[PDB]
Amino acid sequence: EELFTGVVPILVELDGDVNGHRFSVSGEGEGDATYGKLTLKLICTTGKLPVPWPTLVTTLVQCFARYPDHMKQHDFFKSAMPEGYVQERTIFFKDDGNYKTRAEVKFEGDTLVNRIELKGIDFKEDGNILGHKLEYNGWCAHNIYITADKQKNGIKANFKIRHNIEDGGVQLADHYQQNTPIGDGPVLLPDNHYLSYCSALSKDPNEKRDHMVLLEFVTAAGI
Repeated sequence: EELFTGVVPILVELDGDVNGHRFSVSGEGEGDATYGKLTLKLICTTGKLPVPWPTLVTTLVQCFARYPDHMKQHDFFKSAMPEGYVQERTIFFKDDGNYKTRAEVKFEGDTLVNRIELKGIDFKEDGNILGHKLEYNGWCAHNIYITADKQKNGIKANFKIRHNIEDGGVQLADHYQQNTPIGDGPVLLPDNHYLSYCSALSKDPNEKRDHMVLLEFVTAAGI
């Protein structure tokens, strides 16, 4: 909570497996919650990424959302720290397979760490995902609605991501998310609100490995 008043270093580690095609992603960057901003460089450490980068954006630290002063009491993400939280999602790609993910987001020393496992199943081998037919593209801007889940002492959200297909359509990725604290210390359970997200992608022209530069700008609102 007081842990996020300056610039905090980030490590991200993902182990994945989609229809038996395995991969790893290693990331580093910085979060600055005062300005609701995140900067990440993400590298596929196993060579070629077998899914499109934009399908992993949401998976690859909502504790860096700017909650304005008048809504600080509704910030579940920071309040669970330093022990952290588990973030789980299922992502259903319309007419194709799904991902399930489990992440732990917590401090390890001074570094905020997001460690993730992802399993994907029932993908078509020449679908939009395993066939790499999605444009390289984040989303700016859109809202994600957060609600308390009092029974699990956490939060929930569901939202749609729209991936542009090379030909001209859209591939829908329907997200269902739950977050639960890792510790047993008291957490802030929020009233209904939303996060406004602007995400943008780039490439580092000096990096030869398969990678993504991810920038996010996030502000809470709605109370």
